[PDB]
Amino acid sequence: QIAVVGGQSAGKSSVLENFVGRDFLPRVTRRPLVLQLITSKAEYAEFLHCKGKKFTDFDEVRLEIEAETDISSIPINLRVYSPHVLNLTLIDLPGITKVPVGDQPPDIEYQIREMIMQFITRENCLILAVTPANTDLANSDALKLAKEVDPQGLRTIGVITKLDLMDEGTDARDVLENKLLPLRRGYVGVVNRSQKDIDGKKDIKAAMLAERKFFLSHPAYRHIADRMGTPHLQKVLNQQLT
Amino acid sequence: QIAVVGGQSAGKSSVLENFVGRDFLPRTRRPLVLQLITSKAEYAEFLHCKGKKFTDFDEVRLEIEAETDISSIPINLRVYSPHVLNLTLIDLPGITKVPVGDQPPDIEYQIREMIMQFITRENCLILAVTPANTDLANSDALKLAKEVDPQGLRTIGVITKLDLMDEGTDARDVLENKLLPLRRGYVGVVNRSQKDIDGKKDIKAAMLAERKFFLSHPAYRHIADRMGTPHLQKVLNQQ
Ligand SMILES: Nc1nc2c(ncn2[C@@H]2O[C@H](COP(=O)(O)OP(=O)(O)O)[C@@H](O)[C@H]2O)c(=O)[nH]1
Ligand SMILES: Nc1nc2c(ncn2[C@@H]2O[C@H](COP(=O)(O)OP(=O)(O)O)[C@@H](O)[C@H]2O)c(=O)[nH]1
Repeated sequence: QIAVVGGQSAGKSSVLENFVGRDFLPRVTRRPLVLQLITSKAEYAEFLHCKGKKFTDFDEVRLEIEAETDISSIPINLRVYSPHVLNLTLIDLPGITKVPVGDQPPDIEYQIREMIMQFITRENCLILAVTPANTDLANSDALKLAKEVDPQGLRTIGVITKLDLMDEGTDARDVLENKLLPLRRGYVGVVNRSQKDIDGKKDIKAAMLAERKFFLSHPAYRHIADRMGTPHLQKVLNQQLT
Repeated sequence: QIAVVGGQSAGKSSVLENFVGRDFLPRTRRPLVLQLITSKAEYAEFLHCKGKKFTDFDEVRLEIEAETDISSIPINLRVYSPHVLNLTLIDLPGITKVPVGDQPPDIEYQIREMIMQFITRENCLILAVTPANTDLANSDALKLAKEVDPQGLRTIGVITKLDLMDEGTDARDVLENKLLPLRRGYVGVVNRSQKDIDGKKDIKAAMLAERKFFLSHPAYRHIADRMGTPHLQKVLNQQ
């Protein structure tokens, strides 16, 4: 199992969608989603609670995730069979917050922390510490929770998103070179679709080429471009289980 | 007094430079007590250098750097200027969550305790600083401000990096006090970027770009007279 841990809007769901090749997640996560990816000739999806029913429409998978959510600790089990995926089990976890919004409980931070802790305390669970690049890495809730249960970094891979959203005159070179805050497995830089790209109905195919172009064109990341991007992250997660 | 609270790199020190009207801070370890005094003559005074009047703000930066070397004892600085209002600012170190290099393992809680020393004081106005390119529900500043001021009686929300927001996004619901309502509402600011600091861009030029940003933004246009740092200075003055 691979748990996606980070603050709210870190880019966790976008990472999962890139691994599928189809848009199927709602845009926020209230329950943990156990997403099993299975390499198959036939492309379809099925829910644990929705036995027998196969889904060929990924918009209907999203509506079913939305229907089942309507925070809670009981997980939603989803299996996607696809020729484009690897054999990996990922857990979409709700994002860590600090202040409750609307009719949310006041201890929501400590409930989401408790929920994540049930998954990441297990020795065979690999932690994907997702942190946006346009935030200070020392302030990462993802790294703090990962160091708590895994101090040595034996099962921690740092994920740096929103690298295209960094302020002019800055880069995350020292972070991505594993220098500012070293991890045993290091960091993998990713560039997901912006809010505009999603509303503009941009493909996951067009996202990956723009992502590869970004790392090859950036002067601060060009020298490490083959250690970057979502395909390399999928490769590293596969290389451990295989 | 006014305590500037946030996570690291939130844009706290930038507020102090916009209030002063001159770039003067090195690029927080120790707290900074910046007392602003409206004066005809423009100069800066340090308590430890009792007597010396500083006229070169690049020499004020060199002294802040030299005196700093985390600790709770603050560097006390007075800035006499015709463009400032009679206010005291507490530039508190930004809270982090993971120790970097030789920093103590309990650094986060060490910073929190030091911030708590100031924000537990009843006649201390809390300036909750949150960048716009981060989710407001994740605000370290707002959590800490709500821990000592649950009613929001002495909390003013400050939103930085509105120019760094993703394409197809805005903080209108935040600045309209709808997402996370605060009694005293929110003030949006546009500070010097990292290129602007490196390129030594003037504060006057940065305050002019901040003004044109709110006047131009189709999502902040209607509230432009409630936005910007000169308005934030005016709000902290009235109180
Ligand atoms: N520009 C840019 N936007 C991103 C990136 N990753 C996520 N986003 C945007 O940030 C918001 C949050 O992304 P999401 O994956 O839903 O975050 P989650 O709550 O952690 O699952 C969405 O509006 C995304 O379009 C990125 O790498 N670059
Ligand atoms: N583009 C942009 N950059 C900002 C803004 N506010 C702060 N920054 C940058 O963010 C970094 C941290 O700013 P700083 O004032 O030192 O934050 P502090 O550590 O909280 O005191 C600096 O490189 C600033 O240039 C803003 O509104 N817009």
